[PDB]
Amino acid sequence: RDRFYVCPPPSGSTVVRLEPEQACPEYSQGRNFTEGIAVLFKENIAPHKFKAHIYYKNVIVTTVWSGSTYAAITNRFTDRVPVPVQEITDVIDRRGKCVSKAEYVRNNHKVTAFDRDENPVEVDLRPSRLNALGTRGWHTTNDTYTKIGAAGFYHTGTSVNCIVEEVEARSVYPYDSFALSTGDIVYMSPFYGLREGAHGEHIGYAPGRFQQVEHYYPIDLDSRLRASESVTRNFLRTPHFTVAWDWAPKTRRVCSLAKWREAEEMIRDETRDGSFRFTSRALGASFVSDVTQLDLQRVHLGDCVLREASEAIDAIYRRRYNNTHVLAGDKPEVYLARGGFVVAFRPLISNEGHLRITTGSAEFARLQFTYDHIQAHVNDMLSRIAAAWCELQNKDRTLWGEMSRLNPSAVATAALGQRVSARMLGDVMAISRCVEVRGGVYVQNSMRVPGERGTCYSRPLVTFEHNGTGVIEGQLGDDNELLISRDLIEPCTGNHRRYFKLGGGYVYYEDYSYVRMVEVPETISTRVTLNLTLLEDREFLPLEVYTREELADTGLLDYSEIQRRNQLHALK
Amino acid sequence: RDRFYVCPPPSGSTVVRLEPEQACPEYSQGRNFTEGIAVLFKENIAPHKFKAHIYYKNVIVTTVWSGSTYAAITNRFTDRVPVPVQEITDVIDRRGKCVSKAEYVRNNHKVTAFDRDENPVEVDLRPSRLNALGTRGWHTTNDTYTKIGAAGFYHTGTSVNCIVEEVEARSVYPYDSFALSTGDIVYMSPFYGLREGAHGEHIGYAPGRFQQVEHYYPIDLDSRLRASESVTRNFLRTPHFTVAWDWAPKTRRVCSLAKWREAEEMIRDETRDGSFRFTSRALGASFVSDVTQLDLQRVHLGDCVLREASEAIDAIYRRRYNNTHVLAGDKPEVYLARGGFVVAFRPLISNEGHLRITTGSAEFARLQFTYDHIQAHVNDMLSRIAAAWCELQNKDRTLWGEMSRLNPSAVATAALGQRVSARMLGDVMAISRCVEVRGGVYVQNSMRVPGERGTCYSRPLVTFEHNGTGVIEGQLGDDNELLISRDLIEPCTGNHRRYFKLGGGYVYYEDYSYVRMVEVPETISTRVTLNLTLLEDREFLPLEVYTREELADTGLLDYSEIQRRNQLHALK
Amino acid sequence: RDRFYVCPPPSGSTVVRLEPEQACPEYSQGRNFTEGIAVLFKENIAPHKFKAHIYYKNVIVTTVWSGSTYAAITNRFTDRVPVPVQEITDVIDRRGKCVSKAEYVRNNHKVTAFDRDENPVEVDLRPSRLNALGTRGWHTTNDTYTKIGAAGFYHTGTSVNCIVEEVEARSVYPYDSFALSTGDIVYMSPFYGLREGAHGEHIGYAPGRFQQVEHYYPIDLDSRLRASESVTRNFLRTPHFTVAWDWAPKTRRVCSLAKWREAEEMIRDETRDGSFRFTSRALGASFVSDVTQLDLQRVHLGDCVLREASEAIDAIYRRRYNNTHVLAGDKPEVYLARGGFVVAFRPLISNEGHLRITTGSAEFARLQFTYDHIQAHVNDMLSRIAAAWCELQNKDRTLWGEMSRLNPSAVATAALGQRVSARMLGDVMAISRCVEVRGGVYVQNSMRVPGERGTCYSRPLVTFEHNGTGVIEGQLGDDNELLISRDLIEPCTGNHRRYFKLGGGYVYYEDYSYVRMVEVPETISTRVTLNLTLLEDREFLPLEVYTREELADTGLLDYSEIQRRNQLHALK
Repeated sequence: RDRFYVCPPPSGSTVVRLEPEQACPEYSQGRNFTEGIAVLFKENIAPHKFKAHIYYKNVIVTTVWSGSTYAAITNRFTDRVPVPVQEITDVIDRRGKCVSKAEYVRNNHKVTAFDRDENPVEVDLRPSRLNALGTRGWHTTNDTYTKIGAAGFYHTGTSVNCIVEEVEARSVYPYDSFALSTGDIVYMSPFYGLREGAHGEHIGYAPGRFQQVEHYYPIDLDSRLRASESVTRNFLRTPHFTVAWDWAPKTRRVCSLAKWREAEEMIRDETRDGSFRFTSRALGASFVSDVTQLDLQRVHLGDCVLREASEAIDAIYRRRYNNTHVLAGDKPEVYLARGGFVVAFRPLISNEGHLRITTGSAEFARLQFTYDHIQAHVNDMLSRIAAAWCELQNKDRTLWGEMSRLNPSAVATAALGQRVSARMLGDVMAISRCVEVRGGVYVQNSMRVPGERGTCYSRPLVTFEHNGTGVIEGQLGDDNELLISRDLIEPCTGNHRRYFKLGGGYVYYEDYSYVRMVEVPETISTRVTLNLTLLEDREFLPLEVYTREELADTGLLDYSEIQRRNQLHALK
Repeated sequence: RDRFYVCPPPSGSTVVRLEPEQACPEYSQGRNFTEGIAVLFKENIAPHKFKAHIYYKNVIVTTVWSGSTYAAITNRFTDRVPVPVQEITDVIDRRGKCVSKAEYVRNNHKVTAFDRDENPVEVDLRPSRLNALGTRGWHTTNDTYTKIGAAGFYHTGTSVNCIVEEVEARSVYPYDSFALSTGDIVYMSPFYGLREGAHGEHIGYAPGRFQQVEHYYPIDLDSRLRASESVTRNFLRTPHFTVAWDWAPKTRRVCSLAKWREAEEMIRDETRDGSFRFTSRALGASFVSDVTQLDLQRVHLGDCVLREASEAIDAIYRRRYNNTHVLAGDKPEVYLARGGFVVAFRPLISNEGHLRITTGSAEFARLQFTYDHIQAHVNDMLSRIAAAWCELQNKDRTLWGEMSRLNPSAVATAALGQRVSARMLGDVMAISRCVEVRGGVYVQNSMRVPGERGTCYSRPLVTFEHNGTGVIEGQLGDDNELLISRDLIEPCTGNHRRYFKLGGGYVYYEDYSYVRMVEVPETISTRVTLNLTLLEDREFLPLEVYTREELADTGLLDYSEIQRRNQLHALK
Repeated sequence: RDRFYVCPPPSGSTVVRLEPEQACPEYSQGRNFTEGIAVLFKENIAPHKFKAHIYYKNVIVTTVWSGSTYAAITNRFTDRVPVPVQEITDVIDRRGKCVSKAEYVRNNHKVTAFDRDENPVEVDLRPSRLNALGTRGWHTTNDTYTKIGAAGFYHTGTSVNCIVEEVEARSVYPYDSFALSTGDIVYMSPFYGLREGAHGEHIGYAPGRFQQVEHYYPIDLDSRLRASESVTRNFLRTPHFTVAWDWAPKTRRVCSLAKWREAEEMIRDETRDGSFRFTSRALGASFVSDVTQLDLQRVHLGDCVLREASEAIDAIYRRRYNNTHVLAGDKPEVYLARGGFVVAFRPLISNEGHLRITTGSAEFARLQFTYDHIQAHVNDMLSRIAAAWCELQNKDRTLWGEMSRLNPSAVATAALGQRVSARMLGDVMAISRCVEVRGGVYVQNSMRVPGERGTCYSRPLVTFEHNGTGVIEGQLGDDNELLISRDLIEPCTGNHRRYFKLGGGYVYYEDYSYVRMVEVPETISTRVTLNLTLLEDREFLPLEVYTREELADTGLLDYSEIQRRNQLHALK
């Protein structure tokens, strides 16, 4: 049951016009780009690894007690002993042998020891047995001298094993000490020398123990050779051994940074208060930096950057671009991106202080990229929709001005969302409200004009009442509008069926006479449908591949769990 | 070649009306928020670190054999020995000296030893040499006594070094034992005492070894001092040394949780079956919890939470809000978020059991946030589009009712997507189909009415055939509709050019006479364009900064790789 | 101030028509799916852990010097010694005792030792004390024999402790050696045997040391038992102990892969150059693989896959699907997904070479999923919008053809975006431009026709000038169009107010006479509004829960930091 309406004639009391076309939203100028090739450098967490050699003699003095039926070991004193630098160069290198005696200082006292307690003779250096992921080694003896029995007392045997070993060395920042595959820590920089500016490294020893030998040629101790190309060799004489390694300039062996990824399709994009954004589609990562370059000089040991960067970058240019684009500037540009990454970037042109800790994750970089990508897209495509909508609104207004001629009251009603009565005062609209009536309205069976044959009424005659208890003669208009003056008249026609609107239902008229009240179960739609649905809630539960527990348990031995045990020998 | 159509007069057989305006989709009420300040706590994986002191005497009994030309070490027996608590307090503390003799029990036998094998005299405690990231230490001697020669036999020397060392201590959960910078594991809780409820900690020793000293004043052993403010000192007497550290209540030194991040702009939002969602724009993370608070009491050692939370939160309130907002409640609220994070949250008001394992990642938290953010946006803006579309469909229907007067057949055709013939029965539409004809249709050169001068035909005369082999006289209507009755007549005019539609092409008429068949290569469009493009496939390849291999190799020494080696002395 | 326009009569010089309806964009066929159940397998980084037993005798030979007032330990030589296999089986197993003497070879010499230096008697194996997370153990003695004094010389004591220990064993890839809870590395495969194809494992020993005992029954050494079900027992005789463990086939104990996650709602989807995409809503991860299955045979030790996969999968089918769906094929399908994950997938049907390194992250998998999800949605819903827009443009054209009858010039102007003059030549449009005039245009006070009473002019009379200095008589049209011929005439009416458009403002006329120049501050809009807003910039700052620093510091002891210290005994 929808309302009935009487529409008083619109006087020029209120005058309105049709809202004119509006200015339609523009987009943005489209971001400025800079194509190019970039290399990403992380903080170098890796230790410095070099090869080295150990020379030590293996002093074991065992004392046995022989008796009636048995022999028993009362003692076994092992101790390692340093082979002198000359003994290395003049005997082990030159001849491949080693003196079977070790004259060393222990407890600030010059002492000695003899293999088999016999006389000092030079012995051949034989290889070891072998392996299970183990390096090279050499020794002089296969056994350790002990006591020849004859029941009675305690004889004390003395063996001496001359050992040369290939060992892998390891120094971590700041490299003022290193360590050997054998567990032994050397309290000095592997870059210490006597050269230009080496002397300025760290030594934890008396300078007599340290000694450098230039133009050394590293003899290989199996199948001999020297061979080509000489080395400056470092010798350190410790209380328990001697170590020899190849000295080289610090600045050339280690870097604080380390090449991580290359990016052939790298894109830089500046927006807002000075901020570059390096993004790689291949990687799937975005890197926000400043616009100011990194003064690479403010980095302790960062020379490998420009080196290895110029290298890779050029390698790719040869490999992908050299017939289409050209390098920009001479050197590549260098920026400190967020999260401790270093970006060396050289732009592509078509022929037409403190040190950095890299987060062990670049998760932000990819979350950036991903959001930055979608955001870009939906913003573009929604701006396109916003623009078309306005253009469509702009064009549709030509249809509405035309209709405000034939029917300015219907226009005005739609626009205002309420039933108004309107009509044109030339180029403008005069407007008034519409007042409700009750359901107490009655229709008449006759539509034929009494006073005249031939001319009938077009639309039904009604007697509607101001309230629900009166009478006024008028006729029916469109959309339940009750008119007053009864001058909607047409000539009579044969074959005359008519339907008219009344509240909710309709009314039928055959041959200008009332008949019945109809339904309208049949409809017709000019509507274009648009079923959008919502994006659903998702639940991101914690997903780790490896927990930290598992990550620690990977090792064969746990030094904490073993000391934890071996101590409890308040026991077994 | 599109079709021709004959449209039989629409009788009231089928009656339809124009589908009325529809109810337009509303949005959601807009989510309810709760601004505020939050602190995030992770599971504390860090060990408990305290300072401590070691007191031990260094017993080395060496035996030498002197001879003709040499001396040789036959043995060297080192062993560490505990300094008694009284010797600490009465000699080392009080005087700064140490007895050069060590009376200890070994093999369940009271034994002793003398430095230089001489008489017990009190010796000054001198500092050590120094450093390379090494703490403080003290000793009494710089050398170790050995044998004075005179060729002949085996003399046995005995040295004793009194050593006090500053050591860094480390206890991990559940702290029922700790360990020292020197490698030594103490099988007891660092919180064990004799106080109120300490006695209930773990000891792996006989109570005689343990001893507490209240109102101790920690003398500093270089440049002396006691000094201000006393300590309850713990003394443990081990077989190889004595350790002294500061006892303090367990509940006050360690927590199971640990402050991770603060969030000044934290937002909580409840939706669906009881679920809060803490999100920080700064962080870039979302944290789903329950609505029930965490009973912090069900956590073993979780007191640092409310402490350090109330601290930071307040610090920020002073720093950002105290003139605009106000704290809510008294205490902050506490929730267990997904992934083992603890959220202490105190809302902002404008003046107007078991323990937790924190995932070593919060990746879910940020993936949540990111999806939760976009989803929010596209859902809003697509609902806005959906709403406007319906409102636009609602308003456009006023244009379609108007047109169903001038031309109800064109309306009805568009709506139904097929060629229908329709016309108004008052307020309703009567509808019929349209039937095809063949291409075998012919046009006539004349458009002039024969029977009358002055009046011509408006639209061309055609003789169309029901099939492709007949004849019926009719004339041409719009859009290739073939009419029947030939009464589309107008007065004749000079300057008369006309084009009419025929299949695909058109037909020209000059001065009411046939001429030729034209093309129409010129078009005009009322269309608003909308070029949307699709979002492209992206490929997220695995991107790790550091592999686990590199992550293990960071250490200077690998206890597994060294034992792996030292054992192979089935060798060198 | 907008322009005035004169519109020359449109001749047939330019003829155009209204652009016809266009073909509307279709969607895609909707992707093809394959529901099912999947299990995810990662690379197994875990070591192989088995139980084992150690048998060794504890030889400590101490030598004391007794004197006047004291006794002093001059030496203490500990050494571990292997218990023979027969002694294990015939004494320790059978009887639960152990001979108080150890006949071992040391320095390639058969030697012996006696507890208390007395005669060999069999002694009972007692339990140890206990614990602090420590396993079982047994020994024979609680003390170590030393010297009975009587002042004078150096007596040498000899104790021997028989020890059996329960130890936890650990082998890592490739398991050609293992290690014990006690720190001891055994250089041999735990799967070595003498069986079919075991003999082919690694041994670093002489075969005499190795010995296998079939149908062994593992006696438990406290409260005895054998008991049920026999074992093939391995015995290795090392220089310092004996180890016994249970041999079993290698292929059955270890796998190179390891079950990680299960997925009940797993979805596979093929698109483009052969690529599956396994996605789980629960997990929140997507896994791109090839279409070719993984030949599981090309994997060293990958048998646990099909085992444990068929297990879980079936368990779930019973648990969720068995009344709705059915398994597909017999065996499950197996694919190598990106990032080193293995996917075993068995489809669901409604009743109707080299080895793999798994990245310690699956971050790509979830970033994939997340982007892949949104991309899917916005692409769908934007295609829906694109489709409706075209359908709406298609239907609206029926309104524009109707209007090109009543007003073809207004249509043509909107469409062309410029002021044109047009009119119908039957079924086609003739078109011309419109030429500007100046603001120098004048309106006349009179609207009454002089020559006739009764008939007035409808729209104002103007004298507009080609330039800004002429005269031509015409009248005013719509939208500031200046006409020429003055034949817009109507009968005169009482109650006559009129507004007309002039540049920007309007002009009022009462009773067919000029009055004033009005404003139009009242407007009316047929516009549907659409306020879209943009998605805002987000900043993803680096967010780590635990830095690698913290991750290393978790351990009680650092073997690198302790050796680092203990060495500096160039000191204290």
